[PDB]
Amino acid sequence: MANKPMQPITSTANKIVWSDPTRLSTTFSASLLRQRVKVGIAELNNVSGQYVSVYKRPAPKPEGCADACVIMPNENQSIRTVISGSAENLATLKAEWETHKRNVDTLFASGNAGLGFLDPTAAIVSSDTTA
Amino acid sequence: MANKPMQPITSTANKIVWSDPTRLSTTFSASLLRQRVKVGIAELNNVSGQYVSVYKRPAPKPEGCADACVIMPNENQSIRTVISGSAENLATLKAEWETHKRNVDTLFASGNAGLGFLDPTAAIVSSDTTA
Repeated sequence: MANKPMQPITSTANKIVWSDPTRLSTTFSASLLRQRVKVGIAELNNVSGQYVSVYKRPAPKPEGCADACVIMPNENQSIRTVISGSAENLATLKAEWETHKRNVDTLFASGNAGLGFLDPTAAIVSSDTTA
Repeated sequence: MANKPMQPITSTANKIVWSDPTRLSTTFSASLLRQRVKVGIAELNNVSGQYVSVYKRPAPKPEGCADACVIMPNENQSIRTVISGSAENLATLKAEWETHKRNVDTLFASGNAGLGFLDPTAAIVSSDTTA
């Protein structure tokens, strides 16, 4: 009852879907997506990575008749993240890791998604650049 | 020389692109993308959020002739993340925040993007569910 590890449900490749029985109830897979190598004449390997996960949580009560009176609520969420780029990606990733977490952390603390809008004081900061 | 804050270049709406002069020199445009309501008969507000980023860092020094001579390299990265879902999203996000960080943190520590492939020991864990 501490960690919430997920397990696959029939799959064997670079695109395997994972899910839990009663942990998160989520289900999805994550694979790499190499493409869009714009601006890259000089020899430079191309790296990328895509990960998507869905979260579903329907009402507890059972089903019934949906005609006169029926109330069967359900939750539906989806998260998609993709990152691609030349070899330099391995470097931008480390910086983007703490940057994508801070930029989104400050946007939720200053802005409000409940209205699909943000404030003019969107002061976002990045991890770093060098020492 | 501590924080790397970003600023807009020219915009005024829910979709504005920010960047820095020398800090990161990368363009980032955030915008709310509401869609795909899916199973959601019961009254439940719809929330979402999409964020796009574009990293660019070309080799130093000026340009020259690109025919019988050698050209300078250039780095190019891109990060796209989007999340949508009913009101439950507000709660799911909190959990997905630490989950998307650990799931991706363990995938990079166990797997290798350099080969666009991962290992069979992809033991990913989620934040939590309840107490």
